[PDB]
Amino acid sequence: EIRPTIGQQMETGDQRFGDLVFRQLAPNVWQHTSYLDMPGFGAVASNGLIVRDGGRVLVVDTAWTDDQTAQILNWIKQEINLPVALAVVTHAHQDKMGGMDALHAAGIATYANALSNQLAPQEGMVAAQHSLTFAANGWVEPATAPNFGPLKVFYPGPGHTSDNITVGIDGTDIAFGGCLIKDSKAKSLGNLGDADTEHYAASARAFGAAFPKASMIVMSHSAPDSRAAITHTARMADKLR
Ligand SMILES: COc1cccc(OC)c1C(=O)N[C@H](C(=O)O)[C@@H]1N[C@@H](C(=O)O)C(C)(C)S1
Ligand SMILES: [Zn+2]
Ligand SMILES: [Zn+2]
Repeated sequence: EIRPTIGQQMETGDQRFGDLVFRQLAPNVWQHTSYLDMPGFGAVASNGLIVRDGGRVLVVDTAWTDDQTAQILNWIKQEINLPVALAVVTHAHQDKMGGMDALHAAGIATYANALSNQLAPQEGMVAAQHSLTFAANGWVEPATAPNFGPLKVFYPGPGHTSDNITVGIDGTDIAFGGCLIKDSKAKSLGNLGDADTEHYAASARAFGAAFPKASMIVMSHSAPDSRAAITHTARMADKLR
């Protein structure tokens, strides 16, 4: 089994498939986990989501690479056997957008914050094919997110990056914080190289308030946690100001 240097370990309830791990979170929701080997350091796990919505599947975040992302699509075909309608990617970093070309080669419609698409070329990424825009309170403009089914996209403000977005899964008690949110026992906020240290705490709290009844908080580099992940992340971020 895969034992990453950074990221949750494999536990009961995880399925290894190729180089990835998949974990069912709800009857219609799975977490995908992929690993980037860094020289001298070992593997860094990154998580995203797969959601079944009737006769189609929706994806949140790519894997770190195109080949890993193709493996996610192969898991979906094996385990669910339904077409992927769209993917939402949650900011212009490799862990979230590194596999765009695999989605595009598969014919999957891709969506990201307009700002992520504008930043992608600067970050060594390929832009999504569609841009999401947001209201002044963070909620996505619905005409930009057509036919998103249960995915409720919210821009919480600058934090981990200026472009980070989050996704609630309507009809469940799950919300996805991506790299913005760290787990309740984390010692650090991760890579702050692109972060907005002034606004981070408010942005973490705004994610909590956008999805006030989400009890299972999914994030990029830890196992799903309680809402203490949100509150702890904000408390860490209070120290940055
Ligand atoms: C353009 O992106 C990259 C290029 C090369 C290597 C990378 O990660 C090792 C990445 C890249 O995607 N870096 C991200 C980032 O900088 O936020 C990752 N997310 C961080 C986080 O959630 O705190 C991390 C797990 C410490 S690294
Ligand atoms: Zn990032
Ligand atoms: Zn990350």
